[PDB]
Amino acid sequence: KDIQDLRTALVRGYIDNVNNANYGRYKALVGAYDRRSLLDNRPGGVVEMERQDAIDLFPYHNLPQGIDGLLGMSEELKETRTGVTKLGMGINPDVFKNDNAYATVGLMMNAAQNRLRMVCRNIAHNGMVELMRGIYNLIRENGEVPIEVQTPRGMIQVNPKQLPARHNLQVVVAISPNEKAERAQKLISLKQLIAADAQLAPLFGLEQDRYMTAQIFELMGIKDTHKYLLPLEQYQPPEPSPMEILQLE
Amino acid sequence: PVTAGSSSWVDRTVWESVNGTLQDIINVFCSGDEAVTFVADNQQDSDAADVATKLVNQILLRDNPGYNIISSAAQECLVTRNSFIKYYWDEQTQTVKRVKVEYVPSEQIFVDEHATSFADAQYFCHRVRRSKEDLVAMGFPKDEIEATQSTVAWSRTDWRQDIDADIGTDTEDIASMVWVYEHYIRTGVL
Amino acid sequence: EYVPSEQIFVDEHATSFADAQYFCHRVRRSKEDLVAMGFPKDEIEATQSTVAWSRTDWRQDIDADIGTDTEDIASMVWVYEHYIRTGVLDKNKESKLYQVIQAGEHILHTEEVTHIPFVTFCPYPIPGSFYGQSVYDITKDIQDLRTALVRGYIDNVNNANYGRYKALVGAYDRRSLLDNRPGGVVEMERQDAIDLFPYHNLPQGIDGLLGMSEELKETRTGVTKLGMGINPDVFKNDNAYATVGLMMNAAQNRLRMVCRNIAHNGMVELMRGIYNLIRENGEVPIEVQTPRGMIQVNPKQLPARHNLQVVVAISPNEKAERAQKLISLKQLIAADAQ
Amino acid sequence: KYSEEVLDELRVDLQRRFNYAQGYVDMAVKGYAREAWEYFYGNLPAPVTAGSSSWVDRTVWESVNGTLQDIINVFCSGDEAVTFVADNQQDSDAAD
Repeated sequence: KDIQDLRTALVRGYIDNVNNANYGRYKALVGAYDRRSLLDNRPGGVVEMERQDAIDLFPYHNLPQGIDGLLGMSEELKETRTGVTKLGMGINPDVFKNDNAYATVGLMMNAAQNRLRMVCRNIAHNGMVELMRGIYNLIRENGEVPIEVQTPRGMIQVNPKQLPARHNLQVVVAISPNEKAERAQKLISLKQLIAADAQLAPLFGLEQDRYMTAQIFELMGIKDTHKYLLPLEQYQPPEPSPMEILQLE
Repeated sequence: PVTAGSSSWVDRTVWESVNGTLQDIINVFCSGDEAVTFVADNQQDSDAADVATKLVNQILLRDNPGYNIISSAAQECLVTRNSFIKYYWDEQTQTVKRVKVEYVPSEQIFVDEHATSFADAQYFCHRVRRSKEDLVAMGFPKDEIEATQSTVAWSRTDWRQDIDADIGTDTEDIASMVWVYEHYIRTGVL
Repeated sequence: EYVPSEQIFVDEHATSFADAQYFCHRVRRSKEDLVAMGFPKDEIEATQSTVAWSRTDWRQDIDADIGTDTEDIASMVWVYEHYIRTGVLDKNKESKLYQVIQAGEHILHTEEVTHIPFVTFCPYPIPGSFYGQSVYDITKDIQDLRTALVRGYIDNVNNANYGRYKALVGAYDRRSLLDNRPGGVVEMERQDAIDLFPYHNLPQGIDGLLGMSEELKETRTGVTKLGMGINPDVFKNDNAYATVGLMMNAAQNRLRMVCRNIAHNGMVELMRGIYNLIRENGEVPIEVQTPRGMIQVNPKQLPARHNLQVVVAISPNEKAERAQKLISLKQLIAADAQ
Repeated sequence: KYSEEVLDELRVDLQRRFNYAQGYVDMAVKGYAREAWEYFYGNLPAPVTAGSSSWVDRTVWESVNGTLQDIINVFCSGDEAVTFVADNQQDSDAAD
């Protein structure tokens, strides 16, 4: 508001400073008008007799010099204080979580960007987490809703009380849309890690590997049973080949 | 304008800044597919965290217009100095129970002067618009003929819709909308 | 079908379809449909919206005589659809929402529905109101002013084009002066009898005002003369082209914000409404590949909206991208022999 | 299915509600919409006088087109409008 009013005033001033200048009135003497010719606007023909100096452009006050400076000061004050830049970049959730995510190019050291991120973080901490905790308490303190568990391919009625309290739950907001894909990468990376060490191989059985692959697919390939992939329920051990049998014999 | 000759040109500076901030606000919160994802601090309750995350996301984003609520809260708070969001146990009746989340304009909120937060608030009032059907379900079943700053503020907010206006529905109608008061009071009524 | 806003009526106390207590719509339906629902023996049943629509284009007038005879069974008539939340039955009963299709002093049809099909687009939505802002609500302020200035500018040149010559009375030499042939003017009698008529110079502030208006339009409207558009890929994730096209431009961010508001308010609502409509009625089969035939999947068998996420603004090439993932996934499943 | 008295009461209520809604919408939206459309084609700000020869600046139209091109490039550019994605593998097939 403090920026607005002032600016408007100046702008109004500016407008009239032009509007009046648009009239372009011509000052003239009394006895040297030559009204018939002067009124006519046809190209050329004015009879400017009687000293040849009977008409002159009416002087107009020049635009005040400070108007441009005041406008620039107001604009920069708005940019630095409000936090909005004409050609500045926005804040993605990824940079919001960590401003150094794009440290290679987009260090995001801009004061306006930092102020905007600060106010966004204040909104998130004050409002979002409180709302989520309130909803969690409301659902946890009443209602009977089941959950579709995959192991039996059915619905299990989990009592609301069975859910843990807020003391043991951390709430996170402002998650990037592509974060899921990122998680997938981690999983495969983790897979490689657990593939590197053979000590953990006995624990990492077929079911765990299939579950990890299914999680990766759900991250990208929502549907998995559509093709060669076979659910572990219908899987059966392969029949031994004659070659190994005869080798054992 | 002070005078016709001046022809004052109002500079839309507040609107520009508000929109510039709100676009980033929505790009940070509502941009993600899911609102939040609870993460358990212990592996024992890790499974329960996923179920709670799915339930809250379904309740907020899909079951209710989460985007509209968030946008309304963002636009109004920046200019109105505060926005409020309410969640209730809707019990519409095939009787169903839902977690109804709605944005409450600041024009319909009243708090005491000595309160600085909801935790220490000693009195919180709210004027809600509820159909006479709900009232009949809780009191005066035989009587249903029970017929300013907030209204002026809301009218000035848009200038198109006047909250205190006659929609046209007959007052005797069972679905007529009436103003009720919800009061959360910390007092020894006993 | 797209319903122009000129044929929509809502009550003042409603801010959204969910809480709307009355929604009316004037539709143009042929008399054939009316005969199918009422007054079979009578078919001779013969302003702001019309004016607004005429002013929208100035070519087509909705309230105009096409020429078809009124008695014709295919003549078009104005019917009214009303979704009303009222206790038409005993008020003690729940305020069920009823859809009523009526003609002139005739209620053709009445039914009970729990979802208004209409889906609205609200660019720059106004919180706590059924109608949002619009481009005209902003650009108009820029337009008028600019036009005025431009008009000024034009005359400032137009008059200057005349180039009138001021001259004394007794030193005209009309015969020579009028002649425009190269050279020959007899400018006798003090040699100063003709001089270019002074003209006011162009005001200095015009250029500054025009520049201020242009930059204000660029920053506020969100449209840049040489700026780049927003592809669906960048719309989903602004960091997709973070290598070069970080898309930090304020105008681009505002445009993406309004586009996202339109998507969330309109697109997903329309898709959910269509899904409910198909899921609540109709018998459509599906071409399943395993038997190379058609399986009649009942509409109820489809899951509810609670377990379905809707995504819009998908890039045309996304399919190709998916293919890559698949082959990548293939390699992964090729790596592990377990 | 309903008595004629019920139909008459419904007609009266519907007519009054329609009158109120029409008044409200005419006051609020359509009044501004008509002038917005007139400005879109640059026909409302007519010249004050013949000598002035006002040149209407098509600013609203330019901004509207600039926004609409991006809007269509974001939504209609893709071959398919939307693609429902199921949250559970059990109903993944139904989503397609």
